[PDB]
Amino acid sequence: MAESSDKLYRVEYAKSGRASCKKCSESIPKDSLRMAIMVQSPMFDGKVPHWYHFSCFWKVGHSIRHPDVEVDGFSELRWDDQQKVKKTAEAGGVTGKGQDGIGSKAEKTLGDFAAEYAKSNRSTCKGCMEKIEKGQVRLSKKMVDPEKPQLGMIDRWYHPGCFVKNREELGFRPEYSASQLKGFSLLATEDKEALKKQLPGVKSEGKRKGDEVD
DNA sequence: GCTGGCTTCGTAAGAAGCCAGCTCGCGGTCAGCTTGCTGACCGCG
Ligand SMILES: [Zn+2]
Ligand SMILES: [Zn+2]
Repeated sequence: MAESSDKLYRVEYAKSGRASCKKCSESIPKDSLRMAIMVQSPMFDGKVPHWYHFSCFWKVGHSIRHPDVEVDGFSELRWDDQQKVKKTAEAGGVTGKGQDGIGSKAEKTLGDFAAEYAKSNRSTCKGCMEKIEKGQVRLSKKMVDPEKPQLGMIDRWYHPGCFVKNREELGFRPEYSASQLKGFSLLATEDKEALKKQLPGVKSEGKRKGDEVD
């Protein structure tokens, strides 16, 4: 297949009703909208799809920021299904709400970058290969392994200093700030300040960006 | 790559081709009956 064969996810109307959802185990009815995470098979050239009912796919941990470019078959879905996948992708769970806005939904947290206190002491900073001690603050750049596709986005941990040294190769653009790391809000104020200090991004204050109202 | 369910061909009886589906392993932190060791959730990649 020329092109259109490297995407990590696929969406389409069930070609049959024999596929079983990898999350709830129930069968996926033919013609129903289903999604799958593509995986390379070591037994033969070709990728095996792990299918899930549309809703189950998001309850396992799979995440997509831009469906049009990350999910194969997206452009061939009916318009309403293209909007449903686009909105579901934006919604990152978390019981939120709304009241006054202009565009639709809003994103303010990276899905491939996280910050948290080491849940244990067997992890290892992938920048200096030194072990991270339990309790120590660590950062990570989510990445998928072609050898372990069933895992999906796995965290690649680093010490905050080591992470900043490789910000470019890790894809941490200069416009991103520490407040965008997944898990930032759960850090003590002291820990949050240290991060904002090394990853400032644009600015810490907020004056305006289009209108004039303090 | 293999399985399997079924559509296509056949004078009929049974046979074949083919679209569609298809998967964590390991280590050990922190506990517990078993008397000196064992158990396993859950963190890691
Ligand atoms: Zn399901
Ligand atoms: Zn390090």
